Amino acid sequence: HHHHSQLENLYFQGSDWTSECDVLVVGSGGGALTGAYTAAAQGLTTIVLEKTDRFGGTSAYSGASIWLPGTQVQERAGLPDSTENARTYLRALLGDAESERQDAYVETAPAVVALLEQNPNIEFEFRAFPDYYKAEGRMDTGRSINPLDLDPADIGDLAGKVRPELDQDRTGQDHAPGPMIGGRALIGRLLAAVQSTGKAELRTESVLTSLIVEDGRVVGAEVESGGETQRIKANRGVLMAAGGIEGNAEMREQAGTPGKAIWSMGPFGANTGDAISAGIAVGGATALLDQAWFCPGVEQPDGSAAFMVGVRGGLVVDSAGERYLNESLPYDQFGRAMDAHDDNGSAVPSFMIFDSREGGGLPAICIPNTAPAKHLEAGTWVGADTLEELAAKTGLPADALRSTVEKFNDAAKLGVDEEFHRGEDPYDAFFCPPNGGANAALTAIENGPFYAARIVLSDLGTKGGLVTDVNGRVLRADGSAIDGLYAAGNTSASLSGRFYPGPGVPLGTAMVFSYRAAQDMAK
Ligand SMILES: Cc1cc2nc3c(=O)[nH]c(=O)nc-3n(C[C@H](O)[C@H](O)[C@H](O)COP(=O)(O)OP(=O)(O)OC[C@H]3O[C@@H](n4cnc5c(N)ncnc54)[C@H](O)[C@@H]3O)c2cc1C
Ligand SMILES: CC(=O)OCC(=O)[C@@]1(O)[C@H](C)C[C@@H]2[C@@H]3CCC4=CC(=O)CC[C@]4(C)[C@@]34O[C@H]4C[C@@]21C
Repeated sequence: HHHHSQLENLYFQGSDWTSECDVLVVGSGGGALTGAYTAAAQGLTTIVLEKTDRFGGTSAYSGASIWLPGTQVQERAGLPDSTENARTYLRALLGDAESERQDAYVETAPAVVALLEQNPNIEFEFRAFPDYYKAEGRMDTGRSINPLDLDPADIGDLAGKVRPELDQDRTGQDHAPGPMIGGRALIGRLLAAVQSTGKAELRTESVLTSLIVEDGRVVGAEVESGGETQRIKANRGVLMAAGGIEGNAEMREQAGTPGKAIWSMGPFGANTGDAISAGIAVGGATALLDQAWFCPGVEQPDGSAAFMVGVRGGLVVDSAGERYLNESLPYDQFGRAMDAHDDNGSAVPSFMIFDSREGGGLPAICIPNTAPAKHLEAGTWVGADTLEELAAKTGLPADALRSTVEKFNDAAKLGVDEEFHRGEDPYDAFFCPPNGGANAALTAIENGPFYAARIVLSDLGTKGGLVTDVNGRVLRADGSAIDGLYAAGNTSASLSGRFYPGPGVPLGTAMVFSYRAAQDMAK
């Protein structure tokens, strides 16, 4: 499959519609299902198309922190926050560029949440996770909401259809004993809500192939399910929330997107730009394709990565064995700083230096979390009883590494990182449990043996794609809208530009613009 557009007159030379619906939704992420619910709940027949054999995609893998501020959820917690406070934070970071979509995101949040919580399968709650930048309107505790843990039993036959967490999915496993949490809860509840409307069809192994145009309006889509080809009519429109280009190496090389497909934490084979491609075909503009939701990734034996989040020890060096960033930085800034510092391989990979403080464990949350033994067997990590020998085994300058570590250890005993101010932020301190020092983020690495872990530039999906308006309408280069086509999530170029403002902005933008697209289609 390439994603070439059909004219209906052309297809009318032999074929005819194999199905029909008011709202066709391509994908089954947070956005897709939120747009599907918005449409089905108010009477529009909806068909949801999931390419793989599991609903949720990267949204299922997520922790389902959602940046929808100023809502009834934050009020129940008595949060010192408001729609206007949130608007200020976004303006202070992104500027006036895309200010209309900024306004729409922050202004629509409450309505999205009111509608979804109204369903008996959906309820959210505030959970503390700090916003990620020092700027007016920042929330040091955060303002993001999560779905409640869900007993799989409460959604029947939909639980087995939800994509399992990364610690199970990249190892041929299903959901474990632990109840549906984070992204698994988000998708389980939204599938249940969407089903409960009695106006929606949920399909797996149904792949978008081409949009169908008639007189320059999108009227439906070519789909591939069970060997054969289907032509699905869409009376009001098609919503494309099938993710980004994260799994398509060629589209990334072309755009100049840093990182690699094999490093992305998107489900292997799922998000390959199918929708973005299909949208360009029918005349859609694109932006920001070189941009991603970046994160450090712990390189794996199989050459893929694990999301490294909530760092609470060690330090990181370039190929010169010298710290170049605040290891406790939020993951998108961490990653962008690796990219900036890279002189043809000096920083990608970087090397995370740690000791036996965590009995051989890397002092951070790795998702998924491979056993140290497997890393050491494979040579992604390296271990030694001395820094001299560790530098030998890793090809790091031994004089430099040893200076870097003596200097870091000095700052740990002092309590301040003169070079990179590590631990001096509410995010940095959020993951650090108090030790016996003056700074919980700085812990001396003098306990043997010492380990070196290769860190690459991973991602949580791309954020470049089709240009959209405040209603998720796909636009041509001239600014005109392509009637019948709407895009959201990572299929749509982020209003957030080169910024990850705080936890849940991906799912948050996805859910608001998916919702707004349905509202537009309701007309
Ligand atoms: C471990 C982890 C934690 C994260 N935590 C959070 C968090 O807490 N909060 C947050 O906001 N973000 C978080 N993120 C990021 C977030 O998961 C993604 O950026 C977001 O879910 C992207 O949603 P999407 O709709 O763009 O993609 P997805 O959720 O992946 O949805 C895309 C779906 O479309 C399907 N699809 C693709 N092509 C086609 C086609 N042609 N036809 C039909 N279907 C197709 C795919 O199979 C997939 O099922 C996290 C990421 C990871 C890896
Ligand atoms: C799972 C459990 O029992 O507790 C462990 C945890 O806290 C998690 O693993 C949860 C699965 C969600 C949580 C957070 C939620 C907020 C968030 C939103 C984003 O968009 C990016 C990802 C983060 C920063 C998140 O770090 C991931 C993963 C952790 C740390």
